[PDB]
Amino acid sequence: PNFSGNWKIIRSENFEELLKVLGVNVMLRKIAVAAASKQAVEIKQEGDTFYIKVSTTVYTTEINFKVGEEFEEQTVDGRPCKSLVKWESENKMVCEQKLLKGEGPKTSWTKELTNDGELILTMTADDVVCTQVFVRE
Ligand SMILES: *C/C=C(C)/C=C/C=C(C)/C=C/C1=C(C)CCCC1(C)C
Repeated sequence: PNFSGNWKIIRSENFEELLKVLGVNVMLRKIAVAAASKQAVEIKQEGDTFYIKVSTTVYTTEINFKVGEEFEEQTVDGRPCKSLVKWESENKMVCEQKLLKGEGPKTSWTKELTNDGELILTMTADDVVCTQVFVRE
């Protein structure tokens, strides 16, 4: 359905704990938590092809993928990874990531459109799950 839209964050939970698992030191975690509270997500969806632009005050990144086809992006802490997205249901998809180089926590993400019109993003590193909730602009 309708992932397409301009989304603004209303809630961000456990993001600091996620970055801590990923090795980010305390001062940068605090500043990253602050940046995340200004997160905006623009999505264009055509069938199972997605164009996604995630931005904060000073940074913007574009994620392009097709469900079921491997692509390359970065982990939350900025390491290059190979990613693969699959549907889990009508309006939820799940992305598994694999580091291109080296070792690290096992990371993934999910994107879900709820019946109440919220977009829920989850980001995971090992046992720690960050949940972010967005509404349409
Ligand atoms: C479908 C939506 C997706 C896959 C959103 C991904 C979002 C990110 C990779 C956000 C990353 C951020 C940081 C790594 C620190 C700066 C603040 C964020 C939350 C924009």
